[PDB]
Amino acid sequence: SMEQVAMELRLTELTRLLRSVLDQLQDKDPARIFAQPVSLKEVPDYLDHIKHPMDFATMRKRLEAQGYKNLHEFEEDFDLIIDNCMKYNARDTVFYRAAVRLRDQGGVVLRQARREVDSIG
Repeated sequence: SMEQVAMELRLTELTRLLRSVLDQLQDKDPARIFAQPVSLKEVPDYLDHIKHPMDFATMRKRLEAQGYKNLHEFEEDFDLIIDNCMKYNARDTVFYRAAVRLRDQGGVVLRQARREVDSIG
């Protein structure tokens, strides 16, 4: 049906925008602390602490399968990355401090993207 095609065109456009948003967000992580999942090999207890791990590559996998239906969903995953890090790691660490900076820098990008998604539909 043509209604379905048009829904699909709207999903695809959302995806193109969310990719741009992701690249922007990832540029606020020049160190690549958040680029890949935490290794269970190198932090074996991680899943006793963090119930829903998240990272940029995993977000990128989901994105290219158009698995984000809206910006809320993508914002949830982004917030997991930050929030997982600020729980697992202590306040005086390079990891925690990179989360804070990503949150603050990310908040700007996400402030405008919320307008571009409303405004463009």
